[PDB]
Amino acid sequence: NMSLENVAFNVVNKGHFDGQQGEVPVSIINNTVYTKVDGVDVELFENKTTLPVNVAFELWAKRNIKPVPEVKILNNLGVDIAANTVIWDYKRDAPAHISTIGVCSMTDIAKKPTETICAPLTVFFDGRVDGQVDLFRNARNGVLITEGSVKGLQPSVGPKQASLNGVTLIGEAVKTQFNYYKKVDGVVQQLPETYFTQSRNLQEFKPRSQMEIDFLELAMDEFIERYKLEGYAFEHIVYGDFSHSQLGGLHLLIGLAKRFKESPFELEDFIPMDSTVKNYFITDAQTGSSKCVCSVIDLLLDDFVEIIKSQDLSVVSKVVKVTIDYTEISFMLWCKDGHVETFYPKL
Amino acid sequence: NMSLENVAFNVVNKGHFDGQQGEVPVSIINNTVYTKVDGVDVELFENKTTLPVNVAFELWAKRNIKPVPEVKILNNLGVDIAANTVIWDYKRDAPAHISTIGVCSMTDIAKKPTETICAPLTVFFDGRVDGQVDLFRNARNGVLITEGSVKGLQPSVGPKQASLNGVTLIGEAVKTQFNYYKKVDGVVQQLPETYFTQSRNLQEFKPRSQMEIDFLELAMDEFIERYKLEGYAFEHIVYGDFSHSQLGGLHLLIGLAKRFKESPFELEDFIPMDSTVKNYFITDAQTGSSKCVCSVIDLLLDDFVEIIKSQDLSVVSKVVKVTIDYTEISFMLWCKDGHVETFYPKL
Amino acid sequence: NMSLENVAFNVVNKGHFDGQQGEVPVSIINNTVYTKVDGVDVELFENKTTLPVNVAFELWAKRNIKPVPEVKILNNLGVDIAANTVIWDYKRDAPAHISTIGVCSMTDIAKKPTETICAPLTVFFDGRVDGQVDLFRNARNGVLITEGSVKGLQPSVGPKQASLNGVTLIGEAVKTQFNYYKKVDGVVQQLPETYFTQSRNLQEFKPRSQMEIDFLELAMDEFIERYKLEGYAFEHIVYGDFSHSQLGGLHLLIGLAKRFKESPFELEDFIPMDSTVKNYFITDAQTGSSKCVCSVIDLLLDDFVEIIKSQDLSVVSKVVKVTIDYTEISFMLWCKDGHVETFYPKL
Amino acid sequence: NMSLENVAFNVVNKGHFDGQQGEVPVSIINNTVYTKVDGVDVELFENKTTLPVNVAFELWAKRNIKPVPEVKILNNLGVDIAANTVIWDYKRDAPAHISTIGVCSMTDIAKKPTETICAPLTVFFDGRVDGQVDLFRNARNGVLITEGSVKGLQPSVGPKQASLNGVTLIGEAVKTQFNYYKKVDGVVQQLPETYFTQSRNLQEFKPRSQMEIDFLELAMDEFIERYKLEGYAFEHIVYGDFSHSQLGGLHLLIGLAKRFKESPFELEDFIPMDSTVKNYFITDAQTGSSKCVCSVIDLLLDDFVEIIKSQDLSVVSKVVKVTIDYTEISFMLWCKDGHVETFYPKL
Amino acid sequence: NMSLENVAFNVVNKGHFDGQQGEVPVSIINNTVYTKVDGVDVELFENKTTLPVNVAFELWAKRNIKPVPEVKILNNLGVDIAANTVIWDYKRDAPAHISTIGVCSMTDIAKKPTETICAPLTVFFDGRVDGQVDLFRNARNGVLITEGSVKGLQPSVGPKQASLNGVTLIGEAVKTQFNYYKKVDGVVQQLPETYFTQSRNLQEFKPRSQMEIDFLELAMDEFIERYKLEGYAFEHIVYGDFSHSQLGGLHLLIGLAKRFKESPFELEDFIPMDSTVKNYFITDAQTGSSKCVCSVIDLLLDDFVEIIKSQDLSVVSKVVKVTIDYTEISFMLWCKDGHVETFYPKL
Repeated sequence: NMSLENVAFNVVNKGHFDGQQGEVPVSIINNTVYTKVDGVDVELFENKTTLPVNVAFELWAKRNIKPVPEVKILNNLGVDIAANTVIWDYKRDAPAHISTIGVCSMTDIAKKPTETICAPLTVFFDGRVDGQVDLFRNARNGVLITEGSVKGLQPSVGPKQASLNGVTLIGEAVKTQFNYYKKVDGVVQQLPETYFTQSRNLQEFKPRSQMEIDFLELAMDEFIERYKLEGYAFEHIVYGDFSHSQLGGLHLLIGLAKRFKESPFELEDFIPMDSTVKNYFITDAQTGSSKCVCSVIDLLLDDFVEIIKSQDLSVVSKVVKVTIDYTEISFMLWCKDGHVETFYPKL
Repeated sequence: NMSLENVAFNVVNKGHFDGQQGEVPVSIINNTVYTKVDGVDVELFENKTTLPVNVAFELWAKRNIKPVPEVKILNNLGVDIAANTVIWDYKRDAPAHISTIGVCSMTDIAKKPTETICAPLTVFFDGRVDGQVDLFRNARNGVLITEGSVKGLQPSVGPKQASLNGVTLIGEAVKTQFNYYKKVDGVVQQLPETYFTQSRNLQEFKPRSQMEIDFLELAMDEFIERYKLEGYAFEHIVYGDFSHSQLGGLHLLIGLAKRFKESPFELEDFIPMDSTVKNYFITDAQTGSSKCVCSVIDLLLDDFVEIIKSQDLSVVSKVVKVTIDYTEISFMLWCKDGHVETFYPKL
Repeated sequence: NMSLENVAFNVVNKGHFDGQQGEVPVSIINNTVYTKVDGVDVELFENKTTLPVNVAFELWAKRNIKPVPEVKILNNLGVDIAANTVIWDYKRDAPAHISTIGVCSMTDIAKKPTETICAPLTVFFDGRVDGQVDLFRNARNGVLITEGSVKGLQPSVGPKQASLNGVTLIGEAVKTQFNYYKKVDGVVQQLPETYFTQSRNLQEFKPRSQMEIDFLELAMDEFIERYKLEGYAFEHIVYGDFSHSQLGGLHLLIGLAKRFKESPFELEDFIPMDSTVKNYFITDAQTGSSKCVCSVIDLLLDDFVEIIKSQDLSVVSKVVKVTIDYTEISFMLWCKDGHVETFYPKL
Repeated sequence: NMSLENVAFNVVNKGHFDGQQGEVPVSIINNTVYTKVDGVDVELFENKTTLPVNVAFELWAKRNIKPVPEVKILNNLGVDIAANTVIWDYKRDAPAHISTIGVCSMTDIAKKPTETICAPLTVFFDGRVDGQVDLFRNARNGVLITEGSVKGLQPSVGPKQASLNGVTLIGEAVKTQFNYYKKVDGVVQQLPETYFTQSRNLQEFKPRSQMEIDFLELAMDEFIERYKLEGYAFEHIVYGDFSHSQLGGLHLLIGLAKRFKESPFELEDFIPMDSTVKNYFITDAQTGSSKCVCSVIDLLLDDFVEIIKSQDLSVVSKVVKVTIDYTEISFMLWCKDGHVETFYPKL
Repeated sequence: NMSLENVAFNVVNKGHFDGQQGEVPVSIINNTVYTKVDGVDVELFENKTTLPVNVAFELWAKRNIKPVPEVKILNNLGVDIAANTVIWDYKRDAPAHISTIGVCSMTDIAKKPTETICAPLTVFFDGRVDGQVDLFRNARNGVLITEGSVKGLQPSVGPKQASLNGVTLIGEAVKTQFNYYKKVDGVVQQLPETYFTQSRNLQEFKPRSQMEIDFLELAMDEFIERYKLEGYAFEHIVYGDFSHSQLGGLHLLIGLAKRFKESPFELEDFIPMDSTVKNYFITDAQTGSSKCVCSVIDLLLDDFVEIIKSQDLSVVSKVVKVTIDYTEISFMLWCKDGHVETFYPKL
């Protein structure tokens, strides 16, 4: 059954744990796993987790290598544990959940989710696995994803992108958009209307709408003129203000990407994890403008336009709730004389 | 007052220590600081210093987040300690000074620089902080920086660039050029005439003079012809010689940048720190030419021209002293028959 | 003689160990070596090996800084130890061999290869060093490299590239192609006909033949038409198939380089070492196609064409042996109705 | 500087650092220093300090092997650093002082005490070493020990015992009683008329007076009668109360020794260091009585009798300062109806 | 190879590795091996060796639990490695040998001693195991122990005592006296006529002869009289001098045992390993006499009397070679006027 040397055999021969028989010699020094190859030791894994090195090594080998939802999605849905699989958080380089079910003896709380210890927990079920749809039908609290329809259950469509081996992508040779289902205390839940973040990054940013194409290809004055955005303070919120010591606005990722192609800047991710809203310590190299906590979100520009245009601007300041990635994101809206001053999210 | 959990609260909520009240749960494993977020541990800080992890974590959170002089400047001025702040050396990923004054209990030698323990040390004072100019007037040995004039003190103007959160830049939304002052044994010192290095890097090198623009845009034969530099061995010193096994010359950073755009090469910084002269183990990928110790300095090309043209060339070899970044840099000048052979600095 | 502080003196002053006299203060914390510079500690070396930090630090300082064969070459020839030098494996960031001869007291099994302990081992000799050719003539088992001819020994010509300080290159200011010789049990061996891998990488890939230039500059249909490669399944083997969940083929490095310029992808080197065949866990960002174990080899495209055209295609599946880098590489050849289906190597 | 391997050579060949020349192979793993003895590694030093392993090993090797004052004596005199020697704290298994003077390059703030940086520090001088008395006269702050009189210096006779290699004892083949002198800001200070602790331990404990001899053999009631100790709470202060959950009194070490021979108990030294007054968490194995903080001190019984009998019993609670080991010890004095209730020291 | 979890299973269920099948959950943290016992982690092995934690744990589990020779015996015979077993050095808490033969894949240089790589190594064979005597005949270098005679092999009778699980004793329910044989380069060597050390320790010490019985009960003067030891410096060599600062003589263990019962003292084993002659840094608790290097050996008193009485006292200083534990021990012999002054062993 279980064996450290057998786990390393699979990694060496199959790139991951594939249930194959065999053993290779291993050495444990510090938080690193080595193996002997022609008389020399070769590093296989460096433990960046809070778990023992041999345990964390086992879970990483048994990680899910299929398209899975991003961890922030699972977090916003309150997933506590997965059923007979391991979700690897590549943002944290660690397992997404503390315990396991029928995966690793050191972390297993149960062999099956049918066991009594799993009832209060929100177990994640994968409909692509045989028998897991019915396990969800018998689970007290759980979350389920499927590719197609499910009889007797009104689905909730997720985002276009999913994580495959740490790579977030919109699948073309594989399906990445799932139907979502959730039960709480044996009662199926009606998932709310939500926006979805795009999970893009600066180095490889690509526009996904004609408005996003126009935003990047055109100038600030023309873009505001084309889409009639006067009074909404896009210069501050999206384009960002760099004239002063403290950086102004710059809360949309597409705004950061437009600047990065022309002027570099430093982003310090002082909370390195997968979350819908990301906070950064930013310093602009060209001007010297900086801000300690700059909340950034990767919303589609069209969706962001709809949100800010759907608000009341008669109050100097108030808190705005927006359901994004199935979680309720709080926004700070500042207005003066019927026009927007700033509008930023909070974590 | 002090608290590890309170320090992490500020980092999580404010990106740094901002004196706010609150606590978050933390874990110390190896040289890393974690915190719990929705039941999982998230890395906040990895100790790359020789100090205890919790102490180094505290100093990094309390680091100075305003434009500060680069560490090499402070080193050349003999700064031993800073007054009620922490200068973070991003080149070393560690505090620039061993002890502190009124910052961290574990490293504090004093609460104020007025205390008797601070008299022999060269304390760094920031004139932008209230009351620190007069503290410098009462300090026995110290260094002071200001933005404007100071009554009764003849200032010394520093370089255009300063470090902001590890980013060296010439500020446009903030001031980065300061006036410099120094006292030794209660006696104000007259700072010497000095050149200043430019603190640029290869990936983002930008010319800062028409001569530098001509150097990068033109060829070697034309550049020497335009600025009449025959007999000074710029082909060796600046452009570099790659025909032989040992690399020849290549001691100016602008020379490295011109090559890097056309041919890649490997630079091994065997002394990773902030210093006016940087020594590298270089290996040219295209040709195979290499040199163990290649001293490199980032001087403005015009300033470098003035220096080498201001020397006597009648001796085969001698040592040349040049005041750069307020420190006296030794150069090796080799000549033959009234013409320069090579001219390189030493660390 | 030997001294930790003296070794660090050479590194600081000469970039490596140069047998110079002097000492500097050092600190050992975790797997890292520091030294004091103006009262602060500066990191000199981080031990990424399975050896003690001070020992590994000594061997790294005494590493060979001349053009040396790549480790995979030495591995395929069965080199167990080097004579009075240290070969540093930059792929593993560790010594290429466990023990040493006359280098470090902690790892020395002998002072000279003439000693009785060295007879069974395959000792690597460098003909560029004085007296090492005759030592090879007296060694029982050994490997030798030279630049020119050797009297009484029929040479075997190696590859054009060699490793210089971790930089694999074809030397232009230095010679990188050597003559190879090997003795087993006092008997000179006749080295077999072998192909050689090119040791290129994706970021800096350059074609080395007109066929390689045509492969990158032209389309798939035209390239197959120009070089008449119908029925050999280059679309699968070289260009790669991304239409399905599992990635198809893509076993030649030049195929990866052509894709990388247009579409990015993730390569996970789960066995980080120098080997003729490299296995990767690949995930294509654009399509989502992936494969756990994708064997890749960097053969010249012309050589690869010659190999696959020199095979019999009448069997559904068989194992093909090819001598590459002096080792016998096993290939899997799949055919159907006289045409190639796939052809990939194994490690 | 110097050589780590040379330090290890002296240890194996001289038991300590004797300045002899020679070197041996050394391995540094974890916080442990090993050496190769005929192929196998032998542990030489387990670093239990807060300093780097190689540094602390050098300081432990250079520890003072002559009879030296106990660390509690030096601390009570405000000693900050030693002159050209290392005082080893065996009860902490660590150096008694942070920095050094002319001992170890890593910890040296100076090579000689006359250096300007040593002025504000109370430097410890050993008069038994040549030139150290004159260095004391030059020093601004310092403490001096001698075996005889110094010209014009008013001596302070210290305790009979001293520490020889972690062993506290009255020297018979050596002199363990010294004259003590102290300077504060260039001014000699008269040391106070003080008591001294006996520095005995629990398991090996010998009485040093007829009263102490009587205390161990006489019953509680008959001992109080012979020495007229009615109304002084000796039963509580010295004998101890075990009838209640919180342990009553028991603050003299000789009282602990008398009980330990009769009944065992546990002592938790939650502050493991050498100090005049020691605090212990004590649990009695027979009764179950316990106290979280029990202040204990090893005074001669005759001294404690003389001390407690010179007090005024007309106050309900009084703070009493007593000079012991050159420092003021504060006592709590509870009385009722002209009789002592309890009288315990405080740390 | 095999399984780390299987090794831990045998330890908890058999006290050691018994080859049984089964597995238990294991955690590796620091250099400690834990296992889960009803939810909690129980420490199983603290790695005190220079090998990886998992490797050393496997070797300790596979240690030889039969009576084996003491490590000082094997070292004195030049034993480099063991045949299909592990000898545990309990005085080092580490394997007695670096590599293994058919024991652990990580440390195995070979599976069987007949392999060609084991030829230049002195392999230890246990004649009590089937086939090991024949493997000794095939071996080029080796050492063999047996309980009885071997055909045609001239035996060497070893000491009465052996080590059973770190316990040295004379076997009563087992045989601890073996015949010893040795081969050097295929040639059997006659082992020298030797003495043997008694391998007793200080706290638990029993005399083994009437002379030793008399030594412990008789006074110094009356014991020398009964055994006619005038002019042989027994008072210095065996009894020891405490009147001076440097400790005089004291080189026989039975002399140490006689003093320890009367007065305690400290022994610093600065080279903690098993060897025929042990060096200690000694400090006497009563007098204060001390010596940095005090050579001690545990010989029977009758043997030492026989040895010292067969010497020639007509030389001021002489080096004396004595065969003890199959190795030559060098002695310093100082004499004056035909009388012994001191006679101490050297390590």
